[PDB]
Amino acid sequence: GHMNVKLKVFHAGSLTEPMKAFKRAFEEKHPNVEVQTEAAGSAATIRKVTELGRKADVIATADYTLIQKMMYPEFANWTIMFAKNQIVLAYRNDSRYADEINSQNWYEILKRPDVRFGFSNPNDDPCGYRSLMAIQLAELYYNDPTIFDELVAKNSNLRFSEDNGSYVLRMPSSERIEINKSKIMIRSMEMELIHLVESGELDYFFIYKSVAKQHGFNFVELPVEIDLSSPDYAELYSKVKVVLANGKEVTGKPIVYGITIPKNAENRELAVEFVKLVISEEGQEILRELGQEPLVPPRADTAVPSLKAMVEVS
Ligand code: MOO
Ligand SMILES: [Mg+2]
Repeated sequence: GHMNVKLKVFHAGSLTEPMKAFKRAFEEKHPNVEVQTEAAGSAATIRKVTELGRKADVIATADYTLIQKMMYPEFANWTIMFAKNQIVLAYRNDSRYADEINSQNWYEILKRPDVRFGFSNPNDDPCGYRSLMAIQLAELYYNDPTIFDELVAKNSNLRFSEDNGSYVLRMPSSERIEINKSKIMIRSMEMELIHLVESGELDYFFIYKSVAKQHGFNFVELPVEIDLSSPDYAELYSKVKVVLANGKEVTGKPIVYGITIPKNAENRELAVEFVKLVISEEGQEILRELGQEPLVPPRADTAVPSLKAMVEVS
């Protein structure tokens, strides 16, 4: 009824567990509000607003740059950066060769004929493009130009090209992506890969460390030089770029999650309160307790007057 406001929050799949907690905390403080959350790969999440005509009060992505590239200036005009993450290679203890995989031999294990691994669709999800970026960055770190070629290029129509030191991968439209089902499985968002690994269909999957911890997966920590986790290695991460099917270019960058309130949000006032919760000490703790490092202090890419005291604007 008129005493039941619905705050619509569309978010990155990897924010599914934190969002359950933000929803419960928010509703405890606003008993007449139902936070309606929906998970999807970040680019698909943004398209709900930018292409499907749906209205969301809050958009949260796993890569803040997608808000900038896909929503400015028609649907948003600021982004707050509030959390970080790290790419790892996760598995079950009964996954093929789980007893022998480690940080030094991970790519050789994935190269074994009977081993199947997964990553999400780069056109829809940052985890997916980040997975390909990490594998290509591995060629530089391990000084082995064939790692991406053997793992991905020979099992799909996805290929990195070199252009004066940097490498670029141009994505086919999603409908034209070709995958060798004998080695790889892909899904629209990384969270969808979880059940494939749990059922035994996949042995390993590239995923965020926070999600691996939340879902009880073991994992190999990849070198900081390739795992996109540290601001201090931004110069190395920038050596790889992926051009999504929608034409937007994403460059390897330290993983930083973004949140915004779309310009056409129906319940802006409540959305401001929700964003405040996410970047408050309470929200930082919710993230930390769920195995995801919050960005402290939160930052904004431009002035955000309604939240000036909560953010650092450079
Ligand atoms: O936007 Mo994801 O958390 O890389 O589904
Ligand atoms: Mg190569």
